[PDB]
Amino acid sequence: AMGSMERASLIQKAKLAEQAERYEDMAAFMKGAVEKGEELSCEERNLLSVAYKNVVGGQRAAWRVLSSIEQKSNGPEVREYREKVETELQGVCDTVLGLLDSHLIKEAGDAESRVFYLKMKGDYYRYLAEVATGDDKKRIIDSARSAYQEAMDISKKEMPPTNPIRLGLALNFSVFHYEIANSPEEAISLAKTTFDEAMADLHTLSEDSYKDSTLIMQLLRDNLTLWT
Amino acid sequence: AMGSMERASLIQKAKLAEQAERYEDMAAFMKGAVEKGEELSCEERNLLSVAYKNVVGGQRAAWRVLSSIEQKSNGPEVREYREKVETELQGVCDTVLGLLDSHLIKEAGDAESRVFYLKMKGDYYRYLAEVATGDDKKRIIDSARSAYQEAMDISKKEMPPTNPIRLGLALNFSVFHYEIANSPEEAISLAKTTFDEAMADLHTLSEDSYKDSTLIMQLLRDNLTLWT
Ligand SMILES: O=C(COc1ccccc1P(=O)(O)O)Nc1cc(Cl)cc(Cl)c1
Ligand SMILES: O=C(COc1ccccc1P(=O)(O)O)Nc1cc(Cl)cc(Cl)c1
Ligand SMILES: [Cl-]
Ligand SMILES: [Cl-]
Ligand SMILES: [Cl-]
Ligand SMILES: [Cl-]
Ligand SMILES: [Mg+2]
Ligand SMILES: [Mg+2]
Ligand SMILES: [Mg+2]
Ligand SMILES: [Mg+2]
Ligand SMILES: [Mg+2]
Ligand SMILES: [Mg+2]
Repeated sequence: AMGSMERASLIQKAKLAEQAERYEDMAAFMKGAVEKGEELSCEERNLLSVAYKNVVGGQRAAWRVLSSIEQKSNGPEVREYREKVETELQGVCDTVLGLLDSHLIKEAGDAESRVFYLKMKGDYYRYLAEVATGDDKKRIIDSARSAYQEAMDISKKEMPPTNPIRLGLALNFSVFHYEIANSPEEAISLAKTTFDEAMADLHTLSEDSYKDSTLIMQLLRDNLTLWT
Repeated sequence: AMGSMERASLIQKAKLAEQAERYEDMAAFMKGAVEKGEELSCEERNLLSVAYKNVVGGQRAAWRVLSSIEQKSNGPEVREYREKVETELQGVCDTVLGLLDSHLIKEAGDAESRVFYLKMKGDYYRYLAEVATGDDKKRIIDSARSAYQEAMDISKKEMPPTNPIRLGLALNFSVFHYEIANSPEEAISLAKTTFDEAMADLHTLSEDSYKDSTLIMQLLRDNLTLWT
C-alpha cells in the first residue's frame, strides 16, 4: 500500500509517526521504504528497528499477560485470544524476516549494516522462539543462534569492542542464551567478556561515543546482576 | 467480523484484551457485543466506554502532536499524515456514534443507561469537534451540546448529585464548555455547582460510594484549579 509514496516521504512520515507514538504506522512507513529496493542509511536502519521493536514489544507484552492467564486457567476463549495475539505477533516477525531476506541482508556489505541486519534476524527468530513449542521450535532456535553467531563473527573481526551495534548484539545474544537456549552460563560468560572488553577500549572514545557505549554496558551489567 | 462469536465470549475477550492493554481489540469485541442487539449491563457499558476512550485517546494524542508540528511548519507530508490520523479518529467517533444511534440510546429506558449513552454521544461529538473547522463545525458542536444537555436534564431529575455517572457527565460537559464552546464562565459555574451539590450529599453514602464520588469530585476540583 505504500507503493505510490516517495521514499523520502515514507522516511519523513516514519519520523512523524515516531513523534506521535504511532508505531504500527511507523513500521508500515519503514516497510514501504525498504520495499523501494534501495539500501538503508544508518539513521533509516535505526527507524526500521525502533518501529518494529515497539510493535512486537506490545504484542509480546500482551501475549505474556494472556499466556499467564491461560496457564492459571489450566471455555476456549483464553486460548483462542492468546492464539489470535500469537498469530499476529508471528505475522509481524515473518514480515521483518521477509524484509531482511528480501533483500536487505544480501545487499549489506559494510560491517555496520550487515551486523545490524543479522542481529535483527536473530532478534525476530528469538521472538518466534518465545511462542513456539516442541521441535518446530528447535529449528527456530537454531535460526536465531545462526544469525546471532554470524553477526558476532563479523562484529569481532570488523568493529571495536565499544561499538554500540556490537554491544547491543552481544547483549541480545546473551539474552537469547539465558531465556531461550537454557544456557545461563553462556549468557553470563558472554555478557561479562563483552563488558570487560568494552571497558578496556573506553579510553579511545570521545565524550559522546563514551556516553553511547557506557549506556549499553550498563544494560549488560543490569543483566549480570539479575543473573548472578 | 464478530457475527459468529457468542455474546458472552465477546465480553470475556473484551475483559482479556483490557488486561493485555489491547484496546483496539477490546473495542472490536465490545462493538461485536453491542451488535448482538441486546441491551448492555452496567459492567458491559463500562467495558464499551473504556475500550473506545483508550482507542480515541491514542488518536487524539497523536493528532495533537501532528497538528502542533503542522502549525509550526506553517512539503505536504505533515498535513497528509495529520489528515490520515484525523480521518481514522473520525472513523472511530462515527463508529461509536453509530452504535449509540443503532440502537443503544433508543432502547435505554433507565436513567443510569440513558444518561451514560447520551454522555458518550456528547463525548464523541466533542472529539469530532476538536478536529473540525468552520461551520460544519458548528453543527458538530451543537450535537455535542444537545446530547450533554439531554443527559444533564435526566441526571438532575433521576439521580442523586453524588452519582458517579452524573458527576462524570458534568465534568465532561464543563470541559466541553471550556475547550470547545469558548464558554469558560459556564465551565467554571457548572464545575463549581456540581462539586458543591455533591459535597452536600456525601453524608448519605457508604464508604465505598463515598470513595467513588470523591474521586470524580477531585477531577472537578483539579479543573477549577486549572481554570481559575
Ligand atoms: O523487558 C524486556 C527486556 O528484554 C531485553 C533485555 C535486554 C536486551 C534485549 C531484550 P528484548 O529484545 O527481549 O526485548 N523486553 C521486553 C520488551 C517489551 Cl516492549 C515487551 C516485552 Cl514482553 C519484553
Ligand atoms: O488529557 C485529557 C483531559 O481530558 C479530560 C479531562 C476531564 C474530563 C474529560 C476529559 P477528555 O474526555 O477530553 O479526555 N484528555 C486526553 C486524554 C487522552 Cl488519552 C488523550 C488526549 Cl489528547 C487528551
Ligand atoms: Cl479471539
Ligand atoms: Cl554485498
Ligand atoms: Cl499519510
Ligand atoms: Cl426505551
Ligand atoms: Mg521516487
Ligand atoms: Mg499458534
Ligand atoms: Mg551494498
Ligand atoms: Mg448466542
Ligand atoms: Mg480532514
Ligand atoms: Mg430498555
